[PDB]
Amino acid sequence: AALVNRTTLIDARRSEAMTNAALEMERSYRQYCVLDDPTLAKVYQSQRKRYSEMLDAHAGVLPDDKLYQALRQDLNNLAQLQCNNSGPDAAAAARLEAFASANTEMVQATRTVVFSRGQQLQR
Repeated sequence: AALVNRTTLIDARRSEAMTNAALEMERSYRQYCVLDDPTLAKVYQSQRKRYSEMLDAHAGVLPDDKLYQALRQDLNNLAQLQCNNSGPDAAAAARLEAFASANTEMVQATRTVVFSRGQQLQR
């Protein structure tokens, strides 16, 4: 119980931190385009790196790698900040949408696994 609760808390918290970093990525990406603020380029990259490091630390929580591979593919294609008419350009907006969806799928798969730990045991 003490062991399952520690791994549950840590893995649940990591999934939440990944959502937070994904939110901050999109926020920085959009604000870079809206405000044309060159100082946000390094802020965005710091959040993308933060997300990537979490994703690597999260490897092994899931029983297969498909959801990781989708997110790694999206991260690999999210390096540049590309804007059109004071927002992300069309292709960038689509990349952000696919990345947010891949993150959601990974988070929900994580929470499914984590919260099923110990589920068969006497209550």
